[PDB]
Amino acid sequence: RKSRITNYPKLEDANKAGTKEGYKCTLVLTEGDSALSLAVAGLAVVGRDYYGCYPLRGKMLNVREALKNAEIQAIKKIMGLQHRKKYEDTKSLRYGHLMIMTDSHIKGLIINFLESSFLGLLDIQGFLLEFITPIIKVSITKPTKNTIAFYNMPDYEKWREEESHKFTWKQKYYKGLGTSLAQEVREYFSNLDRHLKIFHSLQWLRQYEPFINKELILFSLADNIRSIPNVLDGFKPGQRKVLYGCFKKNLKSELKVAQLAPYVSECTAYHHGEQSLAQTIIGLAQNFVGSNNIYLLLPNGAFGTRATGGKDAAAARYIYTELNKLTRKIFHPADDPLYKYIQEDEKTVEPEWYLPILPMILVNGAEGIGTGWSTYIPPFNPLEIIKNIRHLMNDEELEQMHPWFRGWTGTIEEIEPLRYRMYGRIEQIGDNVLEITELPARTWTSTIKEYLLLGLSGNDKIKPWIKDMEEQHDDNIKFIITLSPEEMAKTRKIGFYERFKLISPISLMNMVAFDPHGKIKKYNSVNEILSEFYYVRLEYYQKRKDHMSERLQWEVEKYSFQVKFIKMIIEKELTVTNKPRNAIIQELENLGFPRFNKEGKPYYGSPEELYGTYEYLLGMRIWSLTKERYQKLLKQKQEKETELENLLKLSAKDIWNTDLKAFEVGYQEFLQRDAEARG
Amino acid sequence: RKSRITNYPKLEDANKAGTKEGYKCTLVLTEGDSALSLAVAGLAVVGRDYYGCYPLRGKMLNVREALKNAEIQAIKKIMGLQHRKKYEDTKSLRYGHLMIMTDSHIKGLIINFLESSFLGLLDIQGFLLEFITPIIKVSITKPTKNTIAFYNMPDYEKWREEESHKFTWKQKYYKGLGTSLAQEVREYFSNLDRHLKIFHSLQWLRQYEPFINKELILFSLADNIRSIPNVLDGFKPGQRKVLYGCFKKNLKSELKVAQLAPYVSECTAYHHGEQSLAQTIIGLAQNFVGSNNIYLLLPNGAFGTRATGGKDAAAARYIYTELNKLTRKIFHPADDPLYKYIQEDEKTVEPEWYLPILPMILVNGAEGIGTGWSTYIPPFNPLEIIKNIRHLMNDEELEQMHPWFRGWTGTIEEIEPLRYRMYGRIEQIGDNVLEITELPARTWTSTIKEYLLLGLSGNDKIKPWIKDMEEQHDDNIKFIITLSPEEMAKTRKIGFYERFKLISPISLMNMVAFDPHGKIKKYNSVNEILSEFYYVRLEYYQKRKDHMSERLQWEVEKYSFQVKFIKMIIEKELTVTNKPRNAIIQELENLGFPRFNKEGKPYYGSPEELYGTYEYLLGMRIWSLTKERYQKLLKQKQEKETELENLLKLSAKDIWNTDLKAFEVGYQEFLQRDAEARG
Repeated sequence: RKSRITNYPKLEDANKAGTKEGYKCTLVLTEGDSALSLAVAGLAVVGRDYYGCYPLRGKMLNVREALKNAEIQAIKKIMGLQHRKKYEDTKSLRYGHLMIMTDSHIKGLIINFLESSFLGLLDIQGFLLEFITPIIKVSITKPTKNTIAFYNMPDYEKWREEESHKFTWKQKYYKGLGTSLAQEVREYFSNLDRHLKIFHSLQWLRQYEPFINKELILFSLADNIRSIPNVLDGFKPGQRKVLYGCFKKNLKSELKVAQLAPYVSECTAYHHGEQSLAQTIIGLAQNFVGSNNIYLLLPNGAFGTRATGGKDAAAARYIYTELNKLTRKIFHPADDPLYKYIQEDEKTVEPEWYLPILPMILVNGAEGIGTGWSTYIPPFNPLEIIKNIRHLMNDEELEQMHPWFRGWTGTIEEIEPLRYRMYGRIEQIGDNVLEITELPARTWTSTIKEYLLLGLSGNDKIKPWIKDMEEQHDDNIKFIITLSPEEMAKTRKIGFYERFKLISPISLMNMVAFDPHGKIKKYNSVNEILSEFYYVRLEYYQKRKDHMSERLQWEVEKYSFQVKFIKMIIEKELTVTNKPRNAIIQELENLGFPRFNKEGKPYYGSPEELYGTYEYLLGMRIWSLTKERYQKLLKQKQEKETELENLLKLSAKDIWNTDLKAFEVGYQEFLQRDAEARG
Repeated sequence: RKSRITNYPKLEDANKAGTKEGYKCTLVLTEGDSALSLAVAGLAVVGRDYYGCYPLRGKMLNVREALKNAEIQAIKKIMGLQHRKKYEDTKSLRYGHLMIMTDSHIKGLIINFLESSFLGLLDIQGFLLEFITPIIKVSITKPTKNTIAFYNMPDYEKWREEESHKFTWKQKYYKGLGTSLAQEVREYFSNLDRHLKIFHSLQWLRQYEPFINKELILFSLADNIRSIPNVLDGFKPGQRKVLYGCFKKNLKSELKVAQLAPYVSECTAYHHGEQSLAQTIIGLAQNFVGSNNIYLLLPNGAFGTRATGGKDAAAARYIYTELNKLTRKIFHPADDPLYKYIQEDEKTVEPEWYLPILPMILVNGAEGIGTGWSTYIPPFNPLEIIKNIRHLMNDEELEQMHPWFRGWTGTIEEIEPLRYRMYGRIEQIGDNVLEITELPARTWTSTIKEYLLLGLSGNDKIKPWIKDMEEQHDDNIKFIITLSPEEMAKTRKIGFYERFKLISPISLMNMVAFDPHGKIKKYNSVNEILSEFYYVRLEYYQKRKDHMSERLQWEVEKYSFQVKFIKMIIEKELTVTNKPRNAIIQELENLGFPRFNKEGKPYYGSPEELYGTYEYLLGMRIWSLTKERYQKLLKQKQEKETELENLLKLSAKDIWNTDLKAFEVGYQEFLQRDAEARG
């Protein structure tokens, strides 16, 4: 019985407004010429059956101060709003929803009118609605490409934690500014129309109503920085932040991966565009064959198995993690004072890069996809890496290194430089019976079982070539496969390894990373990566020595003067008793006693933190004046002198090899402790 | 074309299983005789059209070790599972869902079979399903009674934070153990059937597959403990935990209410059955007329207005809060060492009760509903409360106190002891024009506007009695109402205050709380509450004095011996230089020097923490031996002696009144600073 509006010419009344289905219709109020064009653009998608359109305001010449009654009547007449009433349902109205488009102060005015005159209206579930432009857009690339949007930060944050691990994703450049606004509006009306269809069928419900190209390159830089790792530590800023957070917290005991995450995030200004923090933590701890050769963090829980490639990991809250006992032998703490900690918003964060004792980017390898750049570096044998480090220290030729996976047992062959073929293992254990005890390194068990099931119980357009298959996988791989004499013969012809997909390639033709200087580079060989790392590590071992010796020397002087001070008072050559402050400061200065600041640096001569104080002397306890204590001070002095001399006897390479040896011991232990855990 | 199962007699096949709608049907596998009865009980509710039932196992005589093939065939035949295949949809199956009832190790076996033979099955959205008994049940009492359940803790926690503030709720006694299991199963099938109806219509979706009466009284005790406040501080354990957390954190700056919450929760073992922590925080800070007479926490944001009674408060994350400058003058820190901090799981939490300088339960009042007990105590004038405290200190008669609200301006009258009538204010400002400038204390503006709108634009069964109404509410109330001469005359007959609902009662007949001993009590008068508080506060002021004097005395002795020690060395009566440790310890002991432990307690005589050490002497810096420093030590000693004497000159009441005076000053400031803020 369509109640018709005759007094408003500019109104394009929804065909079904004023009818029984009016509660399903939506009225779009527009402000400004451009908002009208957009409303219409959106309406071209959804139609005029359940959508009405009315220009509330046209163009404003005057200026905006922080509702004309004619506008109130328009809204009321069109909406069917009768009298001052407390609304509970929109069944007595011509339209069920109201949308406002502003091109942003008029929305408030309308809101005030509605609340002031019609109480329950704005409190009705999906009544009010507004056009919102998304802040973040994400490129989902695995399960399928589709650019899901997020209209406000929190929606992004929730998806990032509870959903990001299912899709291989990245953030795309999106301003949602000018020319693209037309399509943005269509997408809004398109999504909105879907929601209303289901909202009204169920009558569960989410709510809409609860350039300068420099920024393009600015986005491409950050993406590569997030995506490609640094050659020195093999880390991407995200992983580095996590490790830094672990070193920072001085963790002795384990923590839930859900617990450690907010700590790293608060402590390291972890960017929002980055991958999920928990996911980053789990990646660092994964210990199944195919993951980390050396996992810096310990997987105390289900961090993923070989079957799905860790995709079946438990939730962050259900899993615990701690630092691997070996990690601190790889990342030597004596190197910490040497690093350049990045300064962000008055807070010092993780280093530009860490400098492990052996190339971690070669140990565990790396993988990532950025904008214009991508990288893949397989894992290599740390034992062999150390051997090559020593070859460099001793001016000996480097030996070529080929990919190597911890706990793996197949075979890898070089077909040509930078190209390999990785094999699993399949042997005939009887007539027509072939058992598979190994698969290529990064081939997940699920992939092979499904291939076996497909050939066992043929699919459309491919007929059964396998007779019987049986899994007996304990912790190791073991597919017992039986074939028909005719198929067994065709397996010999096509090939046992090719037919059961036990061969996968490894390419070293895209080993990309950031050099020590931060400029992206493509390395043409593994030795090229090892050598670049070597010279920087060698340099920093000299830096470590120098940093340590300078301080030990300072301590030698401190103890020397402390012993002098005490001794002189003991033998009554110096008296402190009842002597004025300034008199003692001058007396100590005249005797040649240096001042010491907070960092322990001495300052000799006449003039704070720039000069220091005599606090190391007069600040000593009266206990120091006693016998045993004084003899103790003498022993500390002597031991400090010996400690310095012991250091000055060593070269940068002597210290490096000492660390290397300490690593070798811990690594053999890491290896047995790892084979024992998963076997 | 119903594919029929003929080889399984115990199967009660869903009528629509094996047809086109088989994907809609659900198969319920049962284990044990009791699980069969329950499945059937549930099926009596949902019907046999879309539900099938089959006894997988009957009864087990043997014992459970940590699938018979006959069972595998049964499941396959009935489900229509053909061959080893990777499933993606359940369109080729006889049933779309599978439910297991165990009376709990067989579910795993079935899961293994399904994953091992049919890949994508268990990964399909709503395929697998299981009967889960709820852990928590909540009694929603305002928007309407309904006992919403929660099957696992996290679901409860989310509702508690994001939804609990909309309904007046409490937890009910629920074991979901034996006799009630039958109904539990029906409720499950009933809810499950609703979900499946909507799940299949939309083909957005939540998933089911992602006594000793002492415990009844144990629950009633905890409820009353959570619901009724303690008479001494007027707090309920929840609010007390929050305040304690604020005192504990030593907060100087503000924090988001979302930020402060987890801090209080971790620091105070905040129970899950308690109210929302953020909500508790917002309640403590609300400063609109009708809320707190003295808000201990500051509302730096939208913490709720007078219009809806704070129900329109912003989200915890959007609002900040800090301690009120006056709070520490109410809760005096010198009283902290006196309290009995509750010990929970090796952690010390908030005190059994705090002891403010004036009765906070009278200042702000209290309200709560427990099991068998309920309480309501209106707010009273703190100025008058202090006057009565002083009357008690000076053995003078108490003056009666009547309800009083901060910033309110109506009138309250006693009709009889413990019964009042609170009035707003309505005056005639012209012919047929009555303006309302005040409403009863706890009457919210929304309630009056809607009453005005109802009588203005009459509802069914009540005709228009008001002519025109207009709100001009700035920060104060102001309803300008115009009537018809005939209605104006009937307003004089019925009454201006009665007709516009400007009268509301206040009852002091249910002023319940826990006494100082922790036993619930009903107070028959306000003076009864004030007096009970008084004697406990009076006592603790003597305790404070005694606690302070004992320590000051200890300091007097410490300084006395420190001055002696230094002086003796200065005048060469005592030498520490190069003298053995044991020789000095014995020499100090023989001279009568007491030992001092960590808490500063002295121990005289010959014998740890039980005895102490001479560390207060020999641990002094060499600086102490010098001139200015020694003269400083002499001044500290003298000042400490004077400090003790000054304290011993005061009585418990002298200290109390000193605090009272310090409060009066800060309170006048709180009052102006509050009227200035919201006006």
